[PDB]
Amino acid sequence: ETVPVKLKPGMDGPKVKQWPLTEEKIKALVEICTEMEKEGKISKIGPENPYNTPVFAIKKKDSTKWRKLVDFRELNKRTQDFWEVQLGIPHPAGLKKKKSVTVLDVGDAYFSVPLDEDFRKYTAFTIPSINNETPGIRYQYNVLPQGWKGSPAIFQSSMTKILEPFRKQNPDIVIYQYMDDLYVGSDLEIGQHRTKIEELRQHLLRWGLTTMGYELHPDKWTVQPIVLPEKDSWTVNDIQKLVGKLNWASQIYPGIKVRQLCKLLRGTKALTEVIPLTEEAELELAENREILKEPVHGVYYDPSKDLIAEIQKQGQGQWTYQIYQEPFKNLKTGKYARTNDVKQLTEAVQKITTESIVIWGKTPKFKLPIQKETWETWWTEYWQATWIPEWEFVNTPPLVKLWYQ
Amino acid sequence: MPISPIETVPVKLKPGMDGPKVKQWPLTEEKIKALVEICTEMEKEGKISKIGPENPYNTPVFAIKKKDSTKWRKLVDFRELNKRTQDFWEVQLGIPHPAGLKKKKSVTVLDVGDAYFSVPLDEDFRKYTAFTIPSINNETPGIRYQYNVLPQGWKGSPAIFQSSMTKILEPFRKQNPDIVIYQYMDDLYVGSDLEIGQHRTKIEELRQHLLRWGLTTPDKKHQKEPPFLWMGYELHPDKWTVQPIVLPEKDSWTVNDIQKLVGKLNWASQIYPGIKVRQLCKLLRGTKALTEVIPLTEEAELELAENREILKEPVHGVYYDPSKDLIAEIQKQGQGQWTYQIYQEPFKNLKTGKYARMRGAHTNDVKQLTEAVQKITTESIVIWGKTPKFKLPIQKETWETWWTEYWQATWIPEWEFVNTPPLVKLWYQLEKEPIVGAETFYVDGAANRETKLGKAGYVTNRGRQKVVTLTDTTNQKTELQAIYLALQDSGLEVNIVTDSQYALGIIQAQPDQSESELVNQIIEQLIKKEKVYLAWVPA
Ligand SMILES: CC1=NC(=O)C(F)=C[C@H]1Cn1cnc(C(F)(F)C(F)F)c(Oc2cc(C(F)F)cc(C#N)c2C)c1=O
Repeated sequence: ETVPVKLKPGMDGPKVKQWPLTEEKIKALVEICTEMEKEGKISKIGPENPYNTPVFAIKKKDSTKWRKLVDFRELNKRTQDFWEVQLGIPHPAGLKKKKSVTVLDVGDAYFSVPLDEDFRKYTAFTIPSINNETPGIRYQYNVLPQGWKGSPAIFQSSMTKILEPFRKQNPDIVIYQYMDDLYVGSDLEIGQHRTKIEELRQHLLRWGLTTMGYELHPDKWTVQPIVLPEKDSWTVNDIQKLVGKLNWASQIYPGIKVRQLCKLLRGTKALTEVIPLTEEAELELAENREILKEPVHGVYYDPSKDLIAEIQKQGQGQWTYQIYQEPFKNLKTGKYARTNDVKQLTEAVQKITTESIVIWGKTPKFKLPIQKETWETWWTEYWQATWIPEWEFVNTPPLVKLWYQ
Repeated sequence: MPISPIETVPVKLKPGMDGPKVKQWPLTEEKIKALVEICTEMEKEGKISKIGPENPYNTPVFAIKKKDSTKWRKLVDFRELNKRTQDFWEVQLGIPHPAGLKKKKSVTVLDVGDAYFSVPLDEDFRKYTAFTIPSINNETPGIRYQYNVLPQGWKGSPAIFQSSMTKILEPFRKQNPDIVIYQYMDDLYVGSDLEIGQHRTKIEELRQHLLRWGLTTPDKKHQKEPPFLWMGYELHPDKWTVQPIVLPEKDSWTVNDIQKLVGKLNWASQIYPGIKVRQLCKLLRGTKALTEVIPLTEEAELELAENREILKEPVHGVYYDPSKDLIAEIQKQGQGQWTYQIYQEPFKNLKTGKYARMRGAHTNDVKQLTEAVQKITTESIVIWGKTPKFKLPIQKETWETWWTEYWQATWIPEWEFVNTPPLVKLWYQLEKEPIVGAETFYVDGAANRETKLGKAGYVTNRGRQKVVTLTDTTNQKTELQAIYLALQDSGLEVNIVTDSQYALGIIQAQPDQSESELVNQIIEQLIKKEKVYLAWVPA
């Protein structure tokens, strides 16, 4: 029996255009879809289905084989009441406190559960054709699809039964389901932790579930503080940059002072001129460093608001990032380090989304410092995650990069 | 004549909507007579069927007979039914491009006869297509009909016809994977690499398979021969071109004449290299009426004359060879104009094209070149399913200096430098550190929002100062004026401190082109300097 799914009132199903694909990705998808159709997982559809969701082909996490990725971002936004209010999966606060967190792909579990007949039409997708030789190949889902947030929401009851003996035997292990993955955290020694993962894989293997470094280590996640340089000689220019960077942090951190340092900039002096540091300025500098190395007082995650992630290209394969709900009220800051700009940016996006899932159980909306078309053409060539976050394109403000440098 | 025995596509109305109930307006006797004759013939052919009085739906009918002709045509106004009919999926994602066609030994055109009338309509939906032929002066009940096939002008016909052809071709495609069949509207373009005799054997077998499903196609004597005139193109056995282009010679050009000329030049630009439309497009800027005469500027006259020389002799493109790479080359033509050619064997182009600089932007040639590469990459994946190898007029060192210093993630797929001037370069660079022995200008710009009057100025470490008044200005323009002042009054080496993130952001991206007269003046100054260092301080 199927769980009846309803759309949010006033909104219709997704009607998103299919992005052009290379010949090797089209052939990969045709082969995967031919096989899924034989297995009854999907069915060819008629023109009376006016819905569409984009489809892509990516390289797997564990192998060189092609895998189908459906971008259900619109269908997910349009079904939010079902997967978040009606069948919401609660997020554990202990997951980010674990020594090791292992991510296991469990998307193959959903192909067993059939999808409600009246909802299937909303899962429509099209395999495009080179030079528009033929009209695309149109299909819809007969079972819970990978990428749709309603799939873990409906499978939740079955996942609880599959995991019950493992959780009873290991009460200190935290298991969290997010979309197609299980997040498994423990405080065990790395060898005992890996042994418990291999044990959990055997439990999933009994139900047909044959399943970034190896593990994530959230207890070692330490914020990228606002860096104030340690100098022997201080020019007028260095003081100006420090005042600008402290003026920025004073709007976020309660207690930032700049009066004594700001006084040193009296006049219209040459940028290269050396200025000696006073006792009051040196004390103020050390008190600011102490505040910057601690979390932001007064900033809390509001579950009713979206998370935002901003990224800045710093040069030499270094990228900085911040996550917040209200501009510049930073919930987390970090850095990503390394082949090419687009590849590095996708890797950083996936790393930040994964941390966001561990900490808050949700993906942030990204502000990407790239041209919309460049990103739209190449992001798929390097993507390895089975989820896709929301993103928009920004023109990185001057000095925003400078303050987080 | 035949109506396909294919399974019908279930059709629905929009949620909460009933079928149309539009009153039939009384018609003249002449029109009623023509409609009765047309409808009797269609009813005999199975296309429409008489209905009882139980059906409450109605759609208006009309009859039109041209002055030159003795032929009457039936016109049904499906506007109301189309408004109430469900949405359908898009027919095609794009249109085939001739450059994406391969070199097949034989190619055949099979146009389906009476396409919509050869496909049945969902039985449960037929009732919504009800129409009435009114009696003389609407005195007595009219003659009522409903469609049994896809009606002309109804919303679902193009999608339902296409899906019916796809379903029908499915088994023939599985059992003949090496035969090419392009689907386009009511046509099938069939190609193969078999010898002339066995190709006709496959064509007859295809025509016969189609016939088994109610679709009639032209026989060997009635099928078209090359060159095929398709959608503004000419397709020949080993080359393709655009249909003849006639550039008119007029004493006075109107907005309408210029718009038609730009359309024709844009269409020719997909195979004629070097076509330009910037100056002609500039003439179309304004609120000018269609018949308003626009005098040609000297620049538009020069551009038109250069286009005429490009089109004086025919130019053709070649077909695609899937076993060879695609090469794309781009050239800068000046004033934000870019031209490109795509070939596999030099220099036999499959197609050409152009790219134009974005309007109202502070930009440079490196950015424009990156945008043109992106546009070409997208177009190539659609036509051929793969990205071309690029030959660009930019040094690897110039690109490396740009991408490693730019705040935005940027990338160009596999490319090689080609020395085809004008080459792409950055015309100035800003210093990374404050200059020693150079004067530091602390610039400031402000504008009163109430009066729109502003002041632009500076104070230096050397005691120099200046203040200038500006009328009908903004904070942004006074901040740029303040920077320009410092550039004008300083020597070859200068340090500039500003509180304008806006101005800093524009200059840090090394623009050489701008819509703004003020940004262009800042550029001329920046280029002539030896060392410029720009720093920012909070207000
Ligand atoms: C190799 C060719 N031989 C010819 O005789 C000739 F005139 C043209 C070509 C190019 N060509 C190569 N391949 C196809 C095909 F669609 F792929 C299929 F027939 F094989 C063509 O068929 C088209 C393709 C298109 C359009 F889809 F591009 C329009 C028309 C028309 N009219 C035709 C005939 C086609 O024209």
